[PDB]
Amino acid sequence: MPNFFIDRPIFAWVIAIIIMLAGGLAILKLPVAQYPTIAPPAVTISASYPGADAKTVQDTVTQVIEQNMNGIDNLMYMSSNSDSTGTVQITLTFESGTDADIAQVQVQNKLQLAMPLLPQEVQQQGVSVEKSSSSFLMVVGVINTDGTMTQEDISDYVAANMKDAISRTSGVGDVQLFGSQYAMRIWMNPNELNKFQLTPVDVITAIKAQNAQVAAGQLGGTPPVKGQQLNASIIAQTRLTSTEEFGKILLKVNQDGSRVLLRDVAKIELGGENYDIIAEFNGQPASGLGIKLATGANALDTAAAIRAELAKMEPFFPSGLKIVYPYDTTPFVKISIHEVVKTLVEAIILVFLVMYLFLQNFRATLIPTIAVPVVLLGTFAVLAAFGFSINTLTMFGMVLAIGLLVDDAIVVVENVERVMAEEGLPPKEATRKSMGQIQGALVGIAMVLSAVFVPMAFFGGSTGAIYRQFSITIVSAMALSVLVALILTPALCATMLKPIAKGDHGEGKKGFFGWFNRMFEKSTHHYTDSVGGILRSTGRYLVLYLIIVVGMAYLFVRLPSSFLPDEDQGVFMTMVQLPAGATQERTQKVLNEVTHYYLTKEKNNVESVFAVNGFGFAGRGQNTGIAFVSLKDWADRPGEENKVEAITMRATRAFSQIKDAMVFAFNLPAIVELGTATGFDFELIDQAGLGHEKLTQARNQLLAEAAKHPDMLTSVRPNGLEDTPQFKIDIDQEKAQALGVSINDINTTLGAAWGGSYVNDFIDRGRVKKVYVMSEAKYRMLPDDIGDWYVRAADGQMVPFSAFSSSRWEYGSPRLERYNGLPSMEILGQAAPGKSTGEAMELMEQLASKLPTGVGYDWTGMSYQERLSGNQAPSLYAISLIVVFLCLAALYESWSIPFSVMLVVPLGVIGALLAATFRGLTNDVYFQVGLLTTIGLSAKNAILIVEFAKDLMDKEGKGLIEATLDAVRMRLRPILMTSLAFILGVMPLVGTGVMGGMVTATVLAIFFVPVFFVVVRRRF
Amino acid sequence: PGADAKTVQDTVTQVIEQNMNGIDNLMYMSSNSDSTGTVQITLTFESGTDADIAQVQVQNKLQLAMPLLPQEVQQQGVSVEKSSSSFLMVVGVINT
Ligand SMILES: CC(=O)O[C@H]1C[C@@]2(C)[C@@H](C[C@@H](O)[C@H]3[C@@]4(C)CC[C@@H](O)[C@@H](C)[C@@H]4CC[C@@]32C)/C1=C(\CCC=C(C)C)C(=O)O
Ligand SMILES: CC(=O)O[C@H]1C[C@@]2(C)[C@@H](C[C@@H](O)[C@H]3[C@@]4(C)CC[C@@H](O)[C@@H](C)[C@@H]4CC[C@@]32C)/C1=C(\CCC=C(C)C)C(=O)O
Ligand SMILES: CC(=O)O[C@H]1C[C@@]2(C)[C@@H](C[C@@H](O)[C@H]3[C@@]4(C)CC[C@@H](O)[C@@H](C)[C@@H]4CC[C@@]32C)/C1=C(\CCC=C(C)C)C(=O)O
Ligand SMILES: CCCCCCCCCCCCO[C@@H]1O[C@H](CO)[C@@H](O[C@H]2O[C@H](CO)[C@@H](O)[C@H](O)[C@H]2O)[C@H](O)[C@H]1O
Ligand SMILES: CCCCCCCCCCCCO[C@@H]1O[C@H](CO)[C@@H](O[C@H]2O[C@H](CO)[C@@H](O)[C@H](O)[C@H]2O)[C@H](O)[C@H]1O
Ligand SMILES: CCCCCCCCCCCCCCCCCC
Ligand SMILES: CCCCCCCCCC
Repeated sequence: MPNFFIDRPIFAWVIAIIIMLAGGLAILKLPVAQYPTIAPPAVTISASYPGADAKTVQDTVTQVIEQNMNGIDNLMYMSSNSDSTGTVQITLTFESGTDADIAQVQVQNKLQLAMPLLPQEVQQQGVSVEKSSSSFLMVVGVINTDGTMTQEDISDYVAANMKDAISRTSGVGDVQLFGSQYAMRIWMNPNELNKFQLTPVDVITAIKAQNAQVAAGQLGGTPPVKGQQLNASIIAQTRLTSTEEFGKILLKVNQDGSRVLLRDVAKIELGGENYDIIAEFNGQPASGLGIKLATGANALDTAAAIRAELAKMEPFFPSGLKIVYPYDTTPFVKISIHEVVKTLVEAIILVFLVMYLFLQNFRATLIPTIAVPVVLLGTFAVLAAFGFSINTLTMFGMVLAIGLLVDDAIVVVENVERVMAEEGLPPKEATRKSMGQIQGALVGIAMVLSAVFVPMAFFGGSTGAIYRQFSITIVSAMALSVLVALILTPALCATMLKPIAKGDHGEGKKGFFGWFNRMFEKSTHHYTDSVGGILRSTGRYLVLYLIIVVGMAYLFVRLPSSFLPDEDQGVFMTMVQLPAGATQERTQKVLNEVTHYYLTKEKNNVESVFAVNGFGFAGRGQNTGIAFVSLKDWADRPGEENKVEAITMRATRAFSQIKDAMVFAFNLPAIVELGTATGFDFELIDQAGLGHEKLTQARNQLLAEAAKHPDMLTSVRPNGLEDTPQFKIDIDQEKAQALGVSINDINTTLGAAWGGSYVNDFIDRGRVKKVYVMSEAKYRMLPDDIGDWYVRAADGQMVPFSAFSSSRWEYGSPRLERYNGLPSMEILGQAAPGKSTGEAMELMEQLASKLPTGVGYDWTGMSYQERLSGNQAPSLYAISLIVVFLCLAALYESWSIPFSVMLVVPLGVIGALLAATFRGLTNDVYFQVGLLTTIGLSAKNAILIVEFAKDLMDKEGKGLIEATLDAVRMRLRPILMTSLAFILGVMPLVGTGVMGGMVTATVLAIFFVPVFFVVVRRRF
Repeated sequence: PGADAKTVQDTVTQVIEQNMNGIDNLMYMSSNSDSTGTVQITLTFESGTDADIAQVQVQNKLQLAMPLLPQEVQQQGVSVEKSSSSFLMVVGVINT
């Protein structure tokens, strides 16, 4: 085939132009984001029940919906929370590979049929269903600095004038408002209600009657009295639009014609739907939007358009209203794309320098400059053809792929110039010569390298999704580089290289290159002499080979092993937890001192503190909170002591002296869709209707046994909230019936005054908003306020709650978890230092076996995933080596010669093993794929050397040691050229020994490869 | 039920429209709100788009506004189906 395109250089140009046009169109059409979708599809059902405790939520909503989640396909597990905020969430997690559209429609369709089974208040509130496994592109914060707008005002403005514009923006997929818009709040007064013999039932009845829309009909509608001239709609009532009109709602006409209006027994003002969250941004009132990138979109274009539209809106923007961007993922996208172009142009500069230093002509330095960008552009086409996006994983894969594409380029040009200098052939006849020498090895290298990278793409779940990005990027760039090296570079050498006289090695030219040429020739003969000597004492170097492979196994096992470490992202969280019964004000004081710490003692690192009151990591409530701390870029806080790893520990130790609170700073994960991957996620399950307290006791027994094993388990804790005092109030049914009081009036008065009640909607400047009734705060704080509410009896007399109720304190759970339909408790932990998380998990299974009867367990989250990927590892690694061996045996026509190459490649890997040792790197997926790339690259060196060795023995009938020496002589310059390009490339990143490790990664190959070729063919 | 076109728009059409964002292959969106109290929101998709997946995605995005819609409407039923705009034929029936 290369013969074909050398006689047809313009056909090959046509093919390279097609590849460039496809790659350009691919870059224009290609989606771009930080990470691809790795998390398995998760659909979350959310509902609200105002005034409700955790078990009313569970006993009327959660269990009912969970019982109707049948018939849905491809479900892995379902978990759900019911807390004392009236909030329930049910997350159904599906198998990786299942259509998230079909998954969500099936879930909501079952929920729809279950809706008539829910309480009438829950149906009124409405039930939402979202895809929860997608994460935010950025978070636009909207804060007020002049101290004139409350958070309710900011969020109302953002919904009215910002949100829908942001959603209509191109690329935006979903926008979530971090707050509630205005709501017509009715703050009743029990003393005024009692003064007029009124209850909240009357207030609600009047509101439903006077703030209603009423559909009459038509004036002169069909069927008419024919003769009729006019047809017109009849409109009776419509909604209200003002607080003033709500104040004039007539509740009662006194019998002397006097009016009792709603304003006379309640305060009326625009407020929030919800008052349990308090969001601040550096101590200022705050709100914002969480924006999600749409499907097939460009995060760079979308973020620009978002800041563009936010940039515009100033002709409408109120006083003190500022936009801030506490969280944004597109900087990391831009960094990973920039490092691809930085590596590409630095690659062509260095290969230009090295090609010229060895070959002393400019026309040879053009063939790599053309060939490399062609295949880099083709990779984008192949990525687009298969549905992949430009992300940090594929861009990492392209950066690693560049090193192999330049070696493919250098090998082909160098061998044709060696054939011209050794044999004195014209460029055309000599290029036929040279690819006839290397074409089979080139194809075999393609098979070998996909045998390395392809099999790891077949992990399941999250692990496979990450490996797929590297695999297709590297295998694509490798396969097209081979196709280009058999099509494009043959024609370019045959068409562009000058002839060379036989024997002209440039020893006779002058200046610097004359000195270099015979310096290199002298070293070339030194090298062949030394390898010739090594081939007499091969037992000695076989022993040295094993001395160094146990040395590599040692420093490899010693490295920290973490699949996806939580690197410094520029944002971290700090969790806040106060005791049972703690009020919102007490939480705010703690958060106030938390931001005061961050903005003073970490002045030079912290840029923003986004404090959230009422919402915790492990569970919501008045005694929970979390602060999102965003830091300045990596430049303006140099040194490792100013990274998140040390800031969090300084923050945690400083926060240990906080009285009456439990504060903890920690790093958010690299892939927030997954959450850590550090440790395990554990589910304790009531399998036999045991009850809450029994399950709590078992969890305590499990936690105690875990703490007794610090050599294996670290920080084993529940991911939930502990039981708290609650106010139990009993209605005497007999006393109620004897006084003529209905139970519905009693419960409606209690739940409306104290819990609040959603009545109906109204229209505020053309936007539909809700109407809530509730008591004033001062009349619904403490138990003695219960006796200030009166209820009307059938005889008209007003009775107070004290006459027919009794109260006591008891304990109950503010948060009830469920797993797969049964009551559960989520436990978190990680393995002790040095130990694997697999051992920690099997210790937990042991300790769980002796829990009380009727208590099961299960693994959820990414512990489910690691169980999956761990059972796949050995077969995948086994198939990789099996097919590698098979293709090499196909290349060399030998069941034995593959062992020569397979046994030498773990030597190039240790040029990076010590670099991780001196810098302090971690063994992760990024380091592992990098190890494979080095293994493949060094595997290309030995494959060519052994190919030339065998060809010389088979074609020319040369001796074994003669052919081996001739082979390593013909291959020394290209190996040192490629390695020289690499060492000069990483030198600007510089600790001298890291470069000195790469050099012996090369010197080990050039000596040991001939050793293994001779040792293997002797023994077989 | 019977509401004027202004109420229907402010309490149903706008709510459904504000959540019809970011859907695959959506070209444009038209809607009318009638004196009868009825809404039709027609979402039009790029040619070649699978219509059944399109209907699926519309129902999934409609769920985000399903809670916010009024009392009467959420229970009375919200149809979401593929649609045509033209008549293929008119079959007529007379009595002779
Ligand atoms: C000057 C230079 O070094 O390269 C510049 C030039 C640059 C390579 C740009 C990255 C990206 O726009 C590039 C694209 C793919 C964008 C438009 C496409 O049609 C390509 C034909 C075009 C090639 C050049 C260009 C315009 C650069 C960047 C990166 C800035 C953008 C990101 C996402 C990191 C850079 O400044 O490094
Ligand atoms: C010209 C050339 O080929 O060097 C390129 C190629 C380069 C040496 C890269 C630095 C680094 O990734 C390199 C390592 C050592 C990283 C992982 C290792 O296991 C090696 C298998 C790998 C070899 C090639 C690679 C990918 C280069 C750089 C440095 C810029 C890269 C980053 C991430 C800032 C360059 O020159 O710009
Ligand atoms: C994790 C992984 O990738 O397996 C790697 C790791 C791998 C099993 C290697 C095949 C072979 O050398 C392996 C042996 C047993 C080779 C003999 C000894 O020296 C061992 C100390 C060495 C340990 C692992 C190693 C180095 C791999 C291959 C096949 C590589 C073959 C070619 C031609 C590149 C692979 O990439 O699949
Ligand atoms: C579904 C099947 C997938 C199998 C993949 C397995 C990988 C196989 C890699 C094989 C790569 C090419 O394999 C190789 O092709 C070249 C083509 O000149 C042959 O070449 C052989 O004959 C020609 C002339 O007749 C000589 O110039 C050449 O030096 C000699 O080795 C080799 O005999 C063969 O081993
Ligand atoms: C030329 C380029 C190279 C071509 C490379 C082709 C790669 C082909 C990859 C096939 C992927 C399937 O790999 C398949 O994984 C499953 C796990 O789910 C393995 O099954 C394994 O895991 C199960 C759990 O499921 C374990 O209980 C058990 O130890 C084992 O049987 C199968 O034995 C294996 O066949
Ligand atoms: C061989 C080089 C390959 C480079 C690939 C770059 C891919 C980027 C494609 C999207 C470009 C988006 C531009 C963002 C504009 C920001 C305006 C401030
Ligand atoms: C023997 C001639 C082969 C020609 C192949 C042309 C198509 C190459 C596409 C990559």
